[PDB]
Order: sequence, then C-alpha cells, then structure tokens
Amino acid sequence: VNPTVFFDIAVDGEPLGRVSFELFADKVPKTAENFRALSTGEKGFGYKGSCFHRIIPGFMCQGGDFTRHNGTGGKSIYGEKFEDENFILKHTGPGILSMANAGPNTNGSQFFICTAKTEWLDGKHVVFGKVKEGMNIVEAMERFGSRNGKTSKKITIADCGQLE
Repeated sequence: VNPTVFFDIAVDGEPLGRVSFELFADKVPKTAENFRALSTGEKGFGYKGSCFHRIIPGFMCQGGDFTRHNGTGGKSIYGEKFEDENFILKHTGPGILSMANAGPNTNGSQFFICTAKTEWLDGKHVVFGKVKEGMNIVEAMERFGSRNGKTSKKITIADCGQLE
C-alpha cells in the first residue's frame, strides 16, 4: 500500500540510472504525500528537471529545490511550509530519505538521501522513505560531490513519477 516513486538521474545531461523509493505513508502520510505529489507533478509543479545541489560524500545527497536550484527555495503542495509530522522513523543508515528544513515545522520540498548512518539528525528531520532499488546509482551520484557540497557535474532529475 505504501507508494513507490522513481527518479531518473542524469549527469551533465547524460543518463545515469533510476532510483526508486518506498514512501512510508503508513507512518508519515502528510510527508509521504507531499513527496509523492511533487514526484508525479500532478499539482503543476514538482521535482522533474530539478537538481541535487548539495552532495557531501559519506554523508548525504540533497535535492528538491525546484524553484531556486541552490537550497534557498522549494515549496510544498500545501501552499506553505508544513509541520514536522512525527519523528517515529530514525536515520539508521544509507538510503534513508528525510526532509530538509530550516528549523522546526519548516518542511517544503527539499529532501536528502543518506549515504551513511546520521543519528545526530534524529528528532530534527522527518524520515519518510527509503531507497528501494538503485542505491548503486546514489553511490555513483555521491562521487560527484565534494567536501563543501559543491557538485563537479550537474546532477539532475531527468524524469520522475509513481511506480506500480
């Protein structure tokens, strides 16, 4: 019953591969629905064509700023930034999908994929999904990042949507 969504990743415009996600709608329905709807584009805006603007190897890949492309933008499907739904799920290792934010109850569209256990984020960022297939593609993405997060190649979501 939990939705599955996919991202088709490109690097400087060349296809890299697909990464799918299980979205934990049974535990965090409002947060999972936000990400699902942005991935299908069914509200008229969303992730398709956006970039991963901050990649720090051994740490995480951050994306979802489809409005300013640099970490300062993005917006939810709810017309404003929304609340931290709960912190039931923890940052337990690589593949965890979590919401970026600018402090309590400031969720928009930005998210990150963990590439290591990041337990210091527990209780600060809402975990809402996990990579299902294509962890190897996130590992290939990670190699284009750097210590300060700048990417050495443009990493874009060439296509995205809902699976099954």
